[PDB]
Amino acid sequence: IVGGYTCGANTVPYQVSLNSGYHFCGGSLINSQWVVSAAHCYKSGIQVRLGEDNINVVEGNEQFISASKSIVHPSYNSNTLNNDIMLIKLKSAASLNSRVASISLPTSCASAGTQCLISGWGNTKSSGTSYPDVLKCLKAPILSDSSCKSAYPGQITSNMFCAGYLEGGKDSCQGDSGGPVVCSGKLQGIVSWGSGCAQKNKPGVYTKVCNYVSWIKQTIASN
Ligand SMILES: [Ca+2]
Repeated sequence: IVGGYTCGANTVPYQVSLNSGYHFCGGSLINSQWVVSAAHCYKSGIQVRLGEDNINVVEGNEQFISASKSIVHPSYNSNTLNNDIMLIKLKSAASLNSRVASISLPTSCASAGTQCLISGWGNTKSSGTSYPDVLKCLKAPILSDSSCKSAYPGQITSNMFCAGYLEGGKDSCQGDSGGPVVCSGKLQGIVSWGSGCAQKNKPGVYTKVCNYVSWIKQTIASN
C-alpha cells in the first residue's frame, strides 16, 4: 500500500497473509474454512496466516493453517486477469474471535464514489521498494466504469473496477495482491493489477467480487 496508514493491530480481522516460506499475497477470510484471494496469487504449498499484524514477529494472536485445496476460477485468464479470483480451503477451521473474523460477501455491487478500505503488506513506494512488516491500510474511492476504461483502454472487463486517485500517490501495490477491498462492510474487491503503483492516471484495478457470489457459494457448498 502506497500512501496509506498503519491500520492498527487486528483492526482488519478478515485480512490474511498467504505464506509459502514468505508472505506473498493477501486474502480475505469469508467463513471459518475459506479464504478468497486473487487467482494470480496461486502457488502450491500455501499456509494461511490469520490474526497477523507484524508478519515477521509472532505476537500471540496468529493462527497458521495450511491450505488443503485451492480453486482458481474456471474462467481465469492470466493474460488479461479477467476473473482474477481464487478460493482457498483451510485444512482446519479457524477459531473465530475478535482478532480473526470473516467478512461478508456482497448482495449488491458497490457504487462508484464509495470509499472502500484496502489493506495489505505490499510495497509502500511508488518508485522503488519498501515492504512493511505491519499491516497497512488505505481508503480509496471506486471510480466510474468510464474513467476506469479511459485509464486502461481495451483492458477493463465487466469483472473489474478501478479504485484510487488519478493524481497518484495512493494505491495498492505488489504484495497486496489478493487482499480485500471492503466497501460498506462487504468484500467488494480483490487487489488484482494496475500499471505500476500510485502513478498518475493509473489507478488500481480490482476483481469485482459481486459477480462471483454464486460461484463462491456453489463451490463452498461442494468442497
Ligand atoms: Ca505476526
